[PDB]
Amino acid sequence: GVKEWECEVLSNKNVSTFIKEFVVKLPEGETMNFKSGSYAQIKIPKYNIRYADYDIQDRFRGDWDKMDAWSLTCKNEEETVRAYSMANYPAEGNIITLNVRIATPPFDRAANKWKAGIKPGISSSYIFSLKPGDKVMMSGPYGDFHIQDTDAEMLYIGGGAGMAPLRAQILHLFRTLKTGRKVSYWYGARSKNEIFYEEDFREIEREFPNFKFHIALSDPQPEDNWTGYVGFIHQVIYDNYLKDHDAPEDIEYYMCGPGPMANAVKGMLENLGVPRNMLFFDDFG
Ligand SMILES: Cc1cc2nc3c(=O)[nH]c(=O)nc-3n(C[C@H](O)[C@H](O)[C@H](O)COP(=O)(O)OP(=O)(O)OC[C@H]3O[C@@H](n4cnc5c(N)ncnc54)[C@H](O)[C@@H]3O)c2cc1C
Repeated sequence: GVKEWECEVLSNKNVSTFIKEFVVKLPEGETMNFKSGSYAQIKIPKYNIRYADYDIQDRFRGDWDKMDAWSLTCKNEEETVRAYSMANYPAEGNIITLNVRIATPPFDRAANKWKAGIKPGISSSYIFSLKPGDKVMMSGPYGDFHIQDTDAEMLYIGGGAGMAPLRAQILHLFRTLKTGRKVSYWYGARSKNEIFYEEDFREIEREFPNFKFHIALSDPQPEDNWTGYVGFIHQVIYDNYLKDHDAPEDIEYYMCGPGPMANAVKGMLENLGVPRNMLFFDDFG
């Protein structure tokens, strides 16, 4: 039993192909005190929705056409609660920003459809239907995933909607603390179109020599005209930075992203002789 507001939705626009930037506001003069990397919880009610009702911009709708995502529907028959990480820094109290990955079902290559009779994500699917002016019930903060009090080097590894916690921590580190720690953020996206929040970080690195941001694309598309790093995030990170680093084991690793990306990083660190307690992982489950 924890703190709960009803919030108005300011903005639910697509920020990549499958991540909406979901922005809600607390009642006037209300505020959520949280530490960066904590998460909140949305009440998802009973409901019904067709994916054909979703608002997607010209440049993101392309993959939805390909996969026939517009044909999906989702019925939720029991009220529930779901976790989403805060993506803005704690200095903004009543405009909470979230990053929501729409949980499409598995794609059954055998019939070239989605695996039949499997429901999409009852929570992500509801949030995606939300529009400016709507109301959501939200509680927080929760969670333990926080910056360590050290002078240590930090290396951030993000993937997918795992942007949320890192960005909150990195924004806190540089916009409010104005830290002197050395900090790199390596974010992996499938292609150029799927990057977001880039300028936020280009700004920071222009003000702080001690911060670097690198993007690595796993499946770059011809239209990207892509001159930068390419491949798996852990491969990119190891190939360029770590391999030649004097002491990888003195670094704190903050990562958030999907199971494959995390596990492949874990296995990499392990061989590299980095001890488990130097890795801080926020598990989206
Ligand atoms: C601490 C924490 C923080 C988190 N922060 C974020 C965040 O900041 N942003 C974010 O996007 N997510 C975050 N997550 C994940 C998020 O909470 C949800 O898990 C995510 O939104 C998907 O849940 P859902 O209700 O939308 O889908 P669910 O109904 O939970 O289903 C998830 C997926 O499973 C599939 N599925 C359902 N049944 C089957 C089946 N029978 N066989 C095969 N597949 C099936 C669905 O198609 C769907 O793709 C966080 C999780 C935790 C624990």
